[PDB]
Amino acid sequence: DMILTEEMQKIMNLIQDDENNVFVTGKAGSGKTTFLKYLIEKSGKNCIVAAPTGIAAINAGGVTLHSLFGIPFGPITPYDRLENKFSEYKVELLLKMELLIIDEISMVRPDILDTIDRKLRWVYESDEPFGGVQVIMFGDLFQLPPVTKKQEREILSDFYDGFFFFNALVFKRTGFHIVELTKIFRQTEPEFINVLNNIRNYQVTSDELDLLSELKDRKISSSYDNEYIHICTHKADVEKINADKLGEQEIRNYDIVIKDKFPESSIPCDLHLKLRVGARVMSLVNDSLKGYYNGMLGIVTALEDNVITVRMDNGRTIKFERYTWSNTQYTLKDNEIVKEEIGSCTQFPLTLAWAITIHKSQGLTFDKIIIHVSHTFCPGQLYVALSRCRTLEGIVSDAFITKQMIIPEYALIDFERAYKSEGNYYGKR
Repeated sequence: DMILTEEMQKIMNLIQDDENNVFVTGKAGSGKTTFLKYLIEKSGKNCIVAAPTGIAAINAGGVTLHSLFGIPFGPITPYDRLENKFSEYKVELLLKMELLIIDEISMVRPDILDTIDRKLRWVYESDEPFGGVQVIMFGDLFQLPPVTKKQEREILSDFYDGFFFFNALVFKRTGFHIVELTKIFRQTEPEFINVLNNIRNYQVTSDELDLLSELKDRKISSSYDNEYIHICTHKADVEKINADKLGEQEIRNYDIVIKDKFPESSIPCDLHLKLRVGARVMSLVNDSLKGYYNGMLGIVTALEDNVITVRMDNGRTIKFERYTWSNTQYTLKDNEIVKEEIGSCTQFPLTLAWAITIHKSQGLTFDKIIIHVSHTFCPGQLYVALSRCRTLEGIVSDAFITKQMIIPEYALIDFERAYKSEGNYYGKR
């Protein structure tokens, strides 16, 4: 499958030198997911992939940071006492890890990175950052920030100049290169790219504000029988829409199947998938052979015990069977890091898709979207919502988009401009 770009090769060139840490970033559709898999195989190193959330871990074929390093969920200051209780086997593992890959890095709080630094220095009995382990970080820099609890904000604000990963104190003692994957190759047409970038950076023109007001359409935005997906801020709103459209007649239910050990928060699919013929659905996974991708939309045309038949918007009928997600953990075999499965969950990789939250839609793109506007958007939120459509022409809004909704996240903007202006590098050296 995978197209190797000059940017990807630049990352692989950088990684040759054990002393180079790297941040791999880029928008949805720029090949981060596939390139992550590639990088692991071609690294020639004992690699562990970790992520801040269970779903991200599952999908990257790795483990949560919390599981791996025994880190609690809540905020830890650099001087707080650390539970340094690793099993013997965990110590052996971490001492063989040459390369740590952290996926979804923008969802990693800076204290977490500092706790990882501290624990690895403890394990390696070393003063070098991260115990001398090479670190690669992956993620869309402009993925929507995790919601900060006011107590977290209280705790961490004393030490950190911001609530992003790059604010970690360890970056006073080490640093990293940045390479942005900028291909995507089909998100492409000039007016739209410029609009999105200007929204991201809070420099929209009057003409662009006019462009945005033209997205309002009461008729389309109030219909649930077009091929438009409704993009909402809140989970409850989405649940109400999907439930109302589903109805209560001729509903089939399919329960998730759990085998052995599976964390609650790693479950990436519906627990109880309720469907009817005619239901609007989205694929949750990529399958080359059957020909569907994550985010692909369609209509349920049959419901059987072991097969759900769907007519995709591209007109093709696909037989969906249950998919198995494996919960793996890393171990050692003959001096190498390998994975072993310790549990799994099995479910049809489909979910109702009349509506989707802005959060669950991250990393996806659609042909036709309805943005449900809010007067309480967060920084970056409008940007992320609009970037869920492949074209400007495919977007409608339920109310007029105004400059009030165009809220920049300057911490992120300024970070990008910082590393770009300093040789695509951030931190010490």
